[PDB]
Amino acid sequence: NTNLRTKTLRDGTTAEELFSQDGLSFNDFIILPGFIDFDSSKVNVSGQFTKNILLHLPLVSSPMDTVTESSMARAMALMGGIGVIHNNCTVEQQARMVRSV
Amino acid sequence: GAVLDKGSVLKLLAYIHKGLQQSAQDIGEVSFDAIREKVYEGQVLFNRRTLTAQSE
Amino acid sequence: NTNLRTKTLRDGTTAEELFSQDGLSFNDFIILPGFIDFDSSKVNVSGQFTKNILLHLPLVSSPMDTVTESSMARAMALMGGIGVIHNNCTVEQQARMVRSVKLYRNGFIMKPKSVSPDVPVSTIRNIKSEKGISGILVTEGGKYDGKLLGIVCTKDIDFVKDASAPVSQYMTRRENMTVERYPIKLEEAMDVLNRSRHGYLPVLNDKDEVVCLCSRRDAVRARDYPNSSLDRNGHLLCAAATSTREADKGRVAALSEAGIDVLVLDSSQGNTIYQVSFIRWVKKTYPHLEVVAGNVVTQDQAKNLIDAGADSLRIGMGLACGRPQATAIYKVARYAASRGVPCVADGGLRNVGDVCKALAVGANVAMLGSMIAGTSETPGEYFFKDGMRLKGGAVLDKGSVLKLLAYIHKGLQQSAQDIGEVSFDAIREKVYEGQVLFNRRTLTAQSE
Amino acid sequence: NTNLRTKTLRDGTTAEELFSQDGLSFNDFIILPGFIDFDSSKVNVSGQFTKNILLHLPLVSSPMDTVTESSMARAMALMGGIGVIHNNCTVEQQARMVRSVKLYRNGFIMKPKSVSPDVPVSTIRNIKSEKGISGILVTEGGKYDGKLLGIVCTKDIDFVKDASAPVSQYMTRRENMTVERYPIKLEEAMDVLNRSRHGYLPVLNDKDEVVCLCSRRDAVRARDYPNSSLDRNGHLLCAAATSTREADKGRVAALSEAGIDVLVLDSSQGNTIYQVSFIRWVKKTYPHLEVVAGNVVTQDQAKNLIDAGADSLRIGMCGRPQATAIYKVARYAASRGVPCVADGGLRNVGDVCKALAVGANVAMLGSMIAGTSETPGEYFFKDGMRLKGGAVLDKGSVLKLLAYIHKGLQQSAQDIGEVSFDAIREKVYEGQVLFNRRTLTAQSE
Ligand SMILES: Nc1ncnc2c1ncn2[C@@H]1O[C@H](COP(=O)(O)OP(=O)(O)OP(=O)(O)O)[C@@H](O)[C@H]1O
Ligand SMILES: Nc1ncnc2c1ncn2[C@@H]1O[C@H](COP(=O)(O)OP(=O)(O)OP(=O)(O)O)[C@@H](O)[C@H]1O
Ligand SMILES: Nc1nc2c(ncn2[C@@H]2O[C@H](COP(=O)(O)O)[C@@H](O)[C@H]2O)c(=O)[nH]1
Ligand SMILES: Nc1nc2c(ncn2[C@@H]2O[C@H](COP(=O)(O)O)[C@@H](O)[C@H]2O)c(=O)[nH]1
Repeated sequence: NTNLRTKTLRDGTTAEELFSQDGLSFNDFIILPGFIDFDSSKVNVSGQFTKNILLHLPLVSSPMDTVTESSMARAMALMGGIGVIHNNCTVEQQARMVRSV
Repeated sequence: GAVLDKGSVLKLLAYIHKGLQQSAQDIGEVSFDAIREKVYEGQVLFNRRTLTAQSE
Repeated sequence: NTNLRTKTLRDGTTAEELFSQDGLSFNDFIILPGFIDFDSSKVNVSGQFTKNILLHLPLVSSPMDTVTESSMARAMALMGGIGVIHNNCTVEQQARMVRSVKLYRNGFIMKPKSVSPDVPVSTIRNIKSEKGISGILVTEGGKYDGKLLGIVCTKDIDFVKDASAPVSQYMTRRENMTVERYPIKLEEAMDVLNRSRHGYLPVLNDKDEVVCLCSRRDAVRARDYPNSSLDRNGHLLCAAATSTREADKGRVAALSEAGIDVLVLDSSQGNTIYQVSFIRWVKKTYPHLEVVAGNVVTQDQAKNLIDAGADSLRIGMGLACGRPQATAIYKVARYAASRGVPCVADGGLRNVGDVCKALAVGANVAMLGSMIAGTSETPGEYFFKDGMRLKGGAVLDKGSVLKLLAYIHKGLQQSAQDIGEVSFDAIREKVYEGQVLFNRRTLTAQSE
Repeated sequence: NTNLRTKTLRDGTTAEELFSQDGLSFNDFIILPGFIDFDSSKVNVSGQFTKNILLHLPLVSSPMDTVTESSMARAMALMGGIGVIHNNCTVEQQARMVRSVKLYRNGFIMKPKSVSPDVPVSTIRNIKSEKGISGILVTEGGKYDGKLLGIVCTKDIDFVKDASAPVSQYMTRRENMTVERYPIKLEEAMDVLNRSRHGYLPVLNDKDEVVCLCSRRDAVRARDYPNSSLDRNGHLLCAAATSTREADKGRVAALSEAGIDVLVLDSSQGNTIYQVSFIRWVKKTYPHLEVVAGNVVTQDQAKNLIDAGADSLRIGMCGRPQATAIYKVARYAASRGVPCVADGGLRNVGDVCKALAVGANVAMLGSMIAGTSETPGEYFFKDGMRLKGGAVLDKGSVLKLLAYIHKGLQQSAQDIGEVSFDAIREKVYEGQVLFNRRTLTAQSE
């Protein structure tokens, strides 16, 4: 299907051009649609958290004392993402939370 | 310093997950690795919206 | 007057230049005035719905379950536009609605509604409430092509109290009826029916069997609505929507039998292998049907669907705030125009100003959704709340769509007059030519 | 079911007690529920407009030029209410409007619209477009009582291309017409008409001159609108407004001759010598007319106008609170056999019900029906809204709206536990229908 998927007319702004001026918000632009020959269930959303770690789910929980402790970090990793235990606590507390995950 | 209950994060993650897939489907690539690549390649394209185009 | 009309100074932005940057809304710009040497009444607002269909009125009703069913589709076609029957219903229901639009206006009525003499008066009173017709023929066996016994009309049964009485008791019987013999020209049949001062004229063969029927209503409809959108057979035009699943192949056949003229593909993004496969299949299997592909918003999408053989394209949305409709329409319509394919503007039309802009920047016709919801001819039940009359997720009553269409119509003419061209075909041409010019408005210029 | 319907515990406030203090709006109280042993459809909402006129539908269209000209008055009367032709117009205009209402529905149409054979089709199309009538008779010299030559109907001229042609060519000639001979009882002529499958039946004298006419349309309107408000001649009822100046004595004569059944006095405050005098004059001069005095808001005003010979009173018009005003004035006037019209403060069906329950026989609608199809003015568009022209939204046909208010009153009466509003009014005074005042906190949901 490469003939149908690849653009020749290329009607739209390229990213290099889009960001070549003002500082933009996400609201300042939209992504133009392409060509579909597959069910959305087959889409691979994975991404590299780090050079050697690939998250199946490109989601990381923020390291805030109101969001990520042992319980959240567990949930994130189970779903394919990861958690970052906040550092607003004693060294003993934070390590206790890591062991717990 | 108070926020609404949003249920289990497990349900919320699966909702985000399903949302990413529908969006990447709209763009027309079967992975975000490919979307990133083709953004740089100039095959995935954008449109800047005017401010009044953003109000509708 | 060409010397006075054609611009040399050309003070204003060209369209190619206007849309060369940001994605624009219709509000982001205005069309600069031209030169006027004609009354607005003479303006030709027509546009191509598809390659072979030209709408006198560049208006299409949206295929939503809240806007277009049989009643609306009738109204649109009568005024010179067209309707697209929504696809949120069984195949049987949707086809029932198509037949209902096609057979509303006839030349010769081929399968006239018939009943037997046994049938009670009550039954005929139900037919005028449901189908909306009279002049029901009473034939042998109820067969629509049986021996003609009589005819039932309004003044025959309005005074009757016992609704159980057979029709034979109150019908006008064959001996007293004025009929005609087949074959006869339609031109003559209607002159006979007119001079006859009756509302109906059966046409029979040698054995007094019913061949067809003429209605005087189809004479006045031809008179009160001289711009109606008709097919070769004098029947109103009717489009219908459909998805592009394999299952929907069966739905297309049904609609084809019911006699739609245009197939509108229903998709929020039509640049799919499915839609492409589907279009190819329709054109191969049903060559007589024109197909409106979509929705699309880019030239790249548009290329694929025109390749597959689309006769038209829907531009717009209908996740997800997408490509600004003004830009989308300009870009796609221009591309498609080169491939000889017209475009339908489908989204972002809040008022008449917007519709005019959408047609000037390249759309041949505009699809109306919200702008006509709440009119008499839309599906829904009327009700009251807080002294307001509503329809049903509830909208205000807007009277008959027929009045509203004529208001849009008059509005397009005044606008095209301001621009200074006697047709929207010419405005589109001269937009591309760089003779009709625009001005982008600043945001504060838009606040006054 | 008396042992169930009659209250002995009597948990609630009587009206006499409820209105014994400060002036109440309709929102200040509610009517406590009763006992139900009947379907709502069986409820009789009728009320006395004047002493001798009982409206099936206790609703009157206001005499405002925004609301009631000829078209509205018809619609009201057909549904069982009545219209009051406004007076912001010439005497000539106002009587012309009255005639349109009276001569709309007939039994026998006297003075049929008739034309000469020389007249072009163009004229028949204009009579059809303006006055809305068809079945135009063709007679000698166009005299409504001339020798009958033919009849012109829609199917005779809808197909004609040359609008200047004389009706003679396309009319149905007297030779081919089904007629009848005078005298003939109406109910028999209407039977011939139904049997003939025609839309019109002229009745002639011995010399083939037109005495009167029968319209099949009038037979459908008796079938479709069985509760139409009619006089003793089968015409729709019609009221018209007038002020009480000397100048207006002329106006009353014109309106009386046009055929009004009820005169409605237009005054911001009716307790004036001018109205007292005027009422006496109308009664000495035109005793066949019922008069509606007002507006008034106190018993003291009511006495003077009732003394003068009023047959009804407008209650309303910043001022005295309307719920109190209706109660205080209506109770007094009831004791003297005079019914009252509620004219003010009616924003919804709920208000209407309360107004009628606390003593008004009929209500006068103004704003609540402004913007309906039948009100004067033209429609126009703006901002995706349909409007009339100071502007109001399209409310559709008033006929649908009136049926809504009707069913609304029936539902309300059912909750209160009585099968008629006469009953409710009676039992309010008797203390068997009870209310409850509401705190301002209890009003805010
Ligand atoms: N072809 C015909 N020949 C003779 N009489 C007819 C014919 N068609 C209808 N009629 C009679 O004419 C009378 C009604 O006339 P007409 O058909 O003009 O009424 P109409 O208002 O057009 O009916 P509808 O409103 O139901 O269409 C009836 O008695 C009917 O039987
Ligand atoms: N009294 C009559 N005798 C004979 N023919 C009549 C009579 N009245 C009307 N007609 C004829 O009937 C035809 C018109 O149809 P009809 O009378 O059934 O009602 P109509 O045309 O629907 O009435 P309207 O003009 O109010 O619409 C014409 O040909 C007319 O000449
Ligand atoms: N007798 C009669 N039949 C009509 C008229 N108009 C349409 N028809 C026919 O009535 C049929 C519609 O009824 P259905 O088939 O839906 O029961 C179609 O065959 C249509 O052509 C009319 O005015 N009179
Ligand atoms: N021919 C005819 N006359 C009517 C009909 N209905 C009312 N009229 C009469 O037409 C006349 C109209 O009065 P005008 O408006 O001309 O003063 C009145 O005499 C009225 O009674 C109708 O259906 N046909």
